[PDB]
Amino acid sequence: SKNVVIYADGVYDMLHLGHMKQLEQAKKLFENTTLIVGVTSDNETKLFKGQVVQTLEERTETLKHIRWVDEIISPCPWVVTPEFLEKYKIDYVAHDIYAWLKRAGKFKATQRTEGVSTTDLIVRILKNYEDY
Amino acid sequence: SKNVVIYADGVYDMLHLGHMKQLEQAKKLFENTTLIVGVTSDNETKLFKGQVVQTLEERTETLKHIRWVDEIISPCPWVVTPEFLEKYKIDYVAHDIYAWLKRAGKFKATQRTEGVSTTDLIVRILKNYEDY
Repeated sequence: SKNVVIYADGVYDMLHLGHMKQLEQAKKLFENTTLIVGVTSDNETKLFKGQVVQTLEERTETLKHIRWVDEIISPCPWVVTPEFLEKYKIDYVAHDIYAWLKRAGKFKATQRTEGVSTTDLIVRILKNYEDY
Repeated sequence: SKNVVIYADGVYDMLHLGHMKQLEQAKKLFENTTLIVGVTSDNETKLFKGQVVQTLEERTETLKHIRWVDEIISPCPWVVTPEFLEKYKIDYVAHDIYAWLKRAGKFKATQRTEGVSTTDLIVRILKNYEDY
């Protein structure tokens, strides 16, 4: 069957197994896909979500090494709009309000895997060190 | 031209842009390659190199998401030997003594990128916090 275009977006700061599992599950929504990934800009993330460690350039250069990623939009828009889907010919949006997306049948949800973040790893490192 | 088999190995703890740049450069040594990656076992790393954060299973599950990786040997042997190259039909070994490898024309060196590690990121996080 013919090729389906998928779009996911996020910050992808300090990329870990949780991000990649999501990207993987987006990519495999259908047997034949193109996964476009959008990366949020520095100023906008800092304004609405909060603190970002790596720059756009870093966060993007890392995402390029994930096999599931076919295309990166960098920076992506912070609000996805119907015009934006029309331009890049996007069939579905993988996320986890964004209500117009469902009404149009273009919403596919994916899951987060907790406990595999990069911060969690640092926590484990620290627990080599008894408090007393 | 025909397909060349490449083998790189390491610990791949807390995988970052430095690891992936090396893997990328291994993969692109020739126009047509298969990159096999070997991941060192927990007990052996702890015995000879030192402290490992993530287990083999974690370190391997992460490496699977890198597009340049065609095959993973997990766990790999800690000493690569001529027999091991014969078994998996390995043409070159990407590393950075291992002297027999050069004498046989099977040594190709790759470079590390400093300053992009996962520990370095945590250092940057901490520098939001003045000492006084």
